[PDB]
Amino acid sequence: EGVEITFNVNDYDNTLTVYTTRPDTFMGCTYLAVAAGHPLAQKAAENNPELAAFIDECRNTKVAEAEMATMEKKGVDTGFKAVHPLTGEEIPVWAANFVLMEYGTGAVMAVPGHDQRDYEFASKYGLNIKPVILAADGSEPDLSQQALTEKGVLFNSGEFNGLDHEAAFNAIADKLTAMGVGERKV
Ligand SMILES: CC[C@H](C)[C@H](N)C(=O)O
Repeated sequence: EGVEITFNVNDYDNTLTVYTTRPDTFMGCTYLAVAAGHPLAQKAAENNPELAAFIDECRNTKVAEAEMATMEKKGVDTGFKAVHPLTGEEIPVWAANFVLMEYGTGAVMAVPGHDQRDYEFASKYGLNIKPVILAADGSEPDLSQQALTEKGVLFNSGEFNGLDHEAAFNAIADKLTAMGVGERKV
């Protein structure tokens, strides 16, 4: 059980679509990461040589999902900005070597505040780390060294503040659904 979420991207004729099994974290999404072979990625490589080198480097490294906690994560700003449906604010789209096309939509929503891969990528590239889940003792999570991975009560998540994990999941899934931007998957 997960949700597909569809973002609008400024100066781009298509939409961006992500899949996540953690919609409860959605208010902590601070950027999007697309696979180097994603249509958005090449449309931006058109006016970007750095991206052209990266996409080529990537077309070489057949990265394996299972070898990923081992490989050096690498990525490049696509220049495109996506609009967070609930928040309305702008979030960078990056192209990353750890996102593949073969399985999924080829784009992931990232919450560095609460996914370890997301934290490590955002640390390296000075991307924003937003806390949205509270520590088990009900305090603010310590995000100075690593991501808080635990499931828990949302804060700093606007209307979804105070919901435990299973409530958050549904409340955010239902919102994005009713907004015609999200879709549950069995
Ligand atoms: C906290 C988990 C994060 C959001 C991860 N990128 C996912 O969407 O599965």
